[PDB]
Amino acid sequence: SMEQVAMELRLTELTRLLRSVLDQLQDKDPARIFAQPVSLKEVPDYLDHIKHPMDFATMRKRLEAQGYKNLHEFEEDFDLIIDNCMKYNARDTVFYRAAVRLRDQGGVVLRQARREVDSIG
Repeated sequence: SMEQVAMELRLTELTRLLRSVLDQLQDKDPARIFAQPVSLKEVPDYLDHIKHPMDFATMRKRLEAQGYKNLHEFEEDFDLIIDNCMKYNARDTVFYRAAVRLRDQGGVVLRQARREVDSIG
């Protein structure tokens, strides 16, 4: 149907906007602390601590299969990145501090992305 096509076009345009949002958020992590999944080889107990692991590469895989239906979904995954890190790692660590900075800086980007996703529908 033409309706299904139009919905697909909206999903594709969301996907384009989210790809740019993701690049901007990832630039707020120049150390690349959140680039890849936490390794179970190097933190074998990780899944006893954190129930839903997340990282930028896993987000990117989901994005390229057009797997985010809305911004809410994508923000949930970004928040998991930050929130997981702040629970697993102590306050006095390079990891925790990197999450705080990503949260603070990413907040700016997400504030306007919410307006762009509303605004362009």
